[PDB]
Amino acid sequence: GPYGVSQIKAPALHSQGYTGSNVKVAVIDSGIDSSHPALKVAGGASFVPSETNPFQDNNSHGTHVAGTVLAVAPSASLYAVKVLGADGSGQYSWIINGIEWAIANNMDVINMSLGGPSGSAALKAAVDKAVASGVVVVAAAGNEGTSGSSSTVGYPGKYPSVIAVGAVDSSNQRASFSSVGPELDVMAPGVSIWSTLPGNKYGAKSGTCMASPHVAGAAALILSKHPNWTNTQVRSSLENTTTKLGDSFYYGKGLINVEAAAQ
Repeated sequence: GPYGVSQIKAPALHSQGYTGSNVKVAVIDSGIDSSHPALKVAGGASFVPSETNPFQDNNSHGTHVAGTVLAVAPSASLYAVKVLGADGSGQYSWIINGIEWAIANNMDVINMSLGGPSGSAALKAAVDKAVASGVVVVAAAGNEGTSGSSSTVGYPGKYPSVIAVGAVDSSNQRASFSSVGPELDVMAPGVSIWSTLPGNKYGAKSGTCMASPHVAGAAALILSKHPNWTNTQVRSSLENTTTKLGDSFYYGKGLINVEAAAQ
């Protein structure tokens, strides 16, 4: 539908009947507005102390990311894992509570369109465990841009177990804001991404947070075709079938091509 879906080659899978059905996707974000007619939410949970309903998105971020997931994998079972409050901020403990929940609740795919500048042993443990537990863990690389020769990939994106997604525009050009570094895995569209907003609205947002769900969505599609594939297999297929862009420090492996990754 949106340009970014066609750019990742998603509609080729849709046309074959691969739409991410029976795939459990965890959007660990600001919740998802379950009242949106374009959205279907299967479940979830809130870990934000003062915002108990995961189905209420007081920010818009979670709804918008959710919408991008569903746009790529329309049949995926979306779970609102509410870890960010209305301000789009969340404490690490809520974020890790939400990854813990995602593992316990047998989420196939974790999308984290969130990043912090520092890690924790608890953050790496939770990410590691989900991976070890067979979950495809997808996070935005960050919106840090370039910083001399240093890595600007945030956490959890910086951990080897996490797929760190950078943003490209529609021209396959890296977005100036896209965090860079050796931990960058893949690129997805992330500039002016049109998606669902709370209250039956649509709007565009830019950010690696936007590129992340296209990869989560892509992971769901792959799993819908090859349910037998391990998270490691989905990972390798997405990184090895990329359209090669510039240097890996700026583009990772390049742009995801789900049609190529799905074999």
